[PDB]
Amino acid sequence: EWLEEAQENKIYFLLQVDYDGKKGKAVCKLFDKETQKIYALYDNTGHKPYFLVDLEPDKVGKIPKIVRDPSFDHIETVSKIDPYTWNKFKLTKIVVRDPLAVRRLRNDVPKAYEAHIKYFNNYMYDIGLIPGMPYVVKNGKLESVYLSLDEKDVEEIKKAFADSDEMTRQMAVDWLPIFETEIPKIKRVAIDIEVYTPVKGRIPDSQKAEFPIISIALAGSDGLKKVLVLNRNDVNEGSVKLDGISVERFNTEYELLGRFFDILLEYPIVLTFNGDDFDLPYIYFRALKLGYFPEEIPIDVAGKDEAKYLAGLHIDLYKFFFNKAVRNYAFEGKYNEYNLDAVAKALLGTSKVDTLISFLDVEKLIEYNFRDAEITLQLTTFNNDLTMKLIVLFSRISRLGIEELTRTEISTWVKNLYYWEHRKRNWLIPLKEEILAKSSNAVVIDPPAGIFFNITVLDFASLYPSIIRTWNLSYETVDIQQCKKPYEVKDETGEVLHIVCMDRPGITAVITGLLRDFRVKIYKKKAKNPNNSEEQKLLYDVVQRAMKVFINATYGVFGAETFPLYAPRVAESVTALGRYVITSTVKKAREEGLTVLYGDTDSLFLLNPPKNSLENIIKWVKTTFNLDLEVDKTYKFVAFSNYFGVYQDGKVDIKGMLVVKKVFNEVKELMISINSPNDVKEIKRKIVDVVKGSYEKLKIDAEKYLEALRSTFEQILRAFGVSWDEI
Ligand SMILES: [Mg+2]
Repeated sequence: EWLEEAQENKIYFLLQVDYDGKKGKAVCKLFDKETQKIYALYDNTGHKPYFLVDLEPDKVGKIPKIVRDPSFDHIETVSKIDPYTWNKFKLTKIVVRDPLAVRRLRNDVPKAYEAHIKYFNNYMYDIGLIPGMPYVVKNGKLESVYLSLDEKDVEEIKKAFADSDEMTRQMAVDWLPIFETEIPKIKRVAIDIEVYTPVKGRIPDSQKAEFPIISIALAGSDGLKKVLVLNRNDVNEGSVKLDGISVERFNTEYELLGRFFDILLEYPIVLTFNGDDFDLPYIYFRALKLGYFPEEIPIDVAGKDEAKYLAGLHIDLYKFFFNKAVRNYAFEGKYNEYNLDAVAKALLGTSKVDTLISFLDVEKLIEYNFRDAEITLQLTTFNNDLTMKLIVLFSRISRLGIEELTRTEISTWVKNLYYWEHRKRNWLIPLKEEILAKSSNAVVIDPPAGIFFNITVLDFASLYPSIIRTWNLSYETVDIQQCKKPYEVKDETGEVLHIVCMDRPGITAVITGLLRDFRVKIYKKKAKNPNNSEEQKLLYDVVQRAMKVFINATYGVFGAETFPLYAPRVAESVTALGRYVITSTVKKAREEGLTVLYGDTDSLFLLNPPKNSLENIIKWVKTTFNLDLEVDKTYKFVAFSNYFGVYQDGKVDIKGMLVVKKVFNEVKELMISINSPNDVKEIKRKIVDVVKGSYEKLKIDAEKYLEALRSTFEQILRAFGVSWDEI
C-alpha cells in the first residue's frame, strides 16, 4: 500500500499503532530519520482483540450469541491482580477476530471488563510499547535500543528516589529513558486550501465539495514554500517566485491536485489547522469528482471526525491547541480563541483582508494562502521545535500514539497512562460502576479592600498533586473494607470524611509523585544548569514543561465524574486535605506576627513581614506535613475589593474586572504605575474620570450605556472611596 514494510534489524522511532482491518493485525507506524519516511510493522505475535468476563469458561460456552458469532475465536483463562488487595485471581478471556466483535459481544455478558479499550491501545498495553521512542526490529518484533547515559546522571536519579517505596524506585528507573532519549526531527508540511465561494460568508460543505479548489499552499520544514493556483480566466502554466514563494499554475484542478499529491508524498507528516473537518476531506471529495480513483488518493476520510494521510501521520493542530491542558499548562493561557490568527498571535506574535478570497487577484490570494500555511508550520517550529517535542513527550508519557493524542483531551491521555501501567502490573482495570460501589461504606479567606504595601506571596508549588502522593490517595486506597493501617481524613469538625489505607502504595499517588519529583528534583534543575550542552538543555526544558502539563492536569481529570477511574472519595479527600493544609497554615501565620490579607486554594498574600518569620512557617510546613511552601512573589503593592497587583518594575497582575475602552485604559494603568505609599491625591487624578465619563457623554444603546463604562472601573474605586449616584 502506501506504506512499505519495516526491515529486520533496522532502527526506527515508533510513532503510533493502528489497526489494519484488511490484514486483521495491529500495525506499528515506524519513523526512519535517514529516509524521513514512515513504515509499517504488522503484528507477528498471536495478538487478537479480546475482553474479560468473570464467569466460568463452561458458562460462557453456553451463551450461543457469543459462541456462534462468526468473529468468535476461542475462550481462555487469564490471571489478574486485584488493585484493592493485590490478590491474584482468574478471569475468562473471550478472544474474537476483530475490534468490532468486541463491541458487539461485550453486552451479551452481564459485566465485561477491559471491553472499552480501542484495539490499538490494548495491543500497545500488552506488548508494552512506548510511542515516541526508538526500537530495533528483531524477529518482526520491536526491542528497545541501548541508551547511552552518564553514570552520574543515573546515580543522580537513584539518589533522589532512594527514600521512596519499592514501586516508585523501579518505576523511576523504568521511565528514565523517555526523559533522556533524543527527539527525532520529523520532516513535515503544513497545508492550507482556498475554495471558490460565490456568496462571501458561507463555508462550503467539504463532503459535497461543490466548488473548485482555487489554491493550495504548502509550507515545509525543509524550506518548502509553495502555492498551487488554479487559472480561472486565463490559460498558461508558467512558474514564478513571490518574495521566496514558489508559485505553480494549472489550467485544470485535476492536475493541481495531482501535483499537490506528489509534493505531499515527500513528507512523513502533514500538518493542518482544521484539516480533519475541512481541508483533507475537501481535497479527497474534489479529487473524486475530478476523476481520481479512491485508491490514487493518499487521504482516507472514512473515520467520523478524522482525516488520515495514508503515507504518514496527519496532525490537525486546531485539535492540539484546542486541547485545554495544552492551552492552559503548556502555553500559559496566552490565547483565548482557537482560530489560526488567535493562536498564531499568542505564540508567534505575527499579525487582515479587504474582500472575500473568491474576489482576490492572484497575487494577494497567494500571499494570504501561503501565510496561513506558513503560520501553521511555524506553530510547530517556534522555540526550537517546542511543540513537536511536546507532542512526542506527551506520547511517551501517555503511551498514546501521536494522531490519537493530538485529537484527544488530556483525560484520555491520563487514562491511557494508567491503563498501560495497570496492564504492565497485570492489574485488572476496574469498571467505573464498581469503583462507586466499592467506595460504598466553607470557602477560601477573603481580602479586605483598599491599599496595602510591600506584599510577599507564598505558594504551595503544586498543592493538589503533592497531597495525592503525600496521603497515598488513589481509587484503590480510599474507603476500602480490609485495612490494617488506616488513616483518617477529616476537614473542620474532625468529622472523618474518609479513611485511607497505607498498607499499600496507591497507583495514583505513585505516578503523580513520580512525575512531580522527576520535575522538581531533577529536570527543572538539569534544564537550567550551565554545565549541560545546548542540545540537551532544550531536551530537559521540554521534559519539565511536559511533566508540568500532566502534574497540573491530574486533579482535574481524576475529579471529573466522567473519568473511568473517578472515585468520589479520592476527589473529596483531596479538597478536604487542601482546606486542612491552608487553614492550618493560616493559624501559624497569625501566631508569628504575620498579617494575612488574601488567601485562595494554594496561596497566601502576606503584608510586608520580616525574612526571619517567613523562614519559620516554611520549614514548619516541611515538619508538619511534607509540603514545599516557598516565596512566590514580592508585589510593590496590591489593592483589593478579585484583586489588583502591582510590581516594582512595572507590570500589573489584575485578577478579574477587565472585560470608553481604549484611550482610558492606558491612562488608568500609567496612573496606577506612578503609585507610591501616598493615597488621597493619587485618587483625585483618577476621580477626574469618575464624574467626567459618567455625566458628560451627551456631547442598540440609549442611556444605561454608562453602566458598561462603570464595569471597566467598578472595583477600583471601591478600594479608595465608596459608591455614589448622579441622577
Ligand atoms: Mg487559508
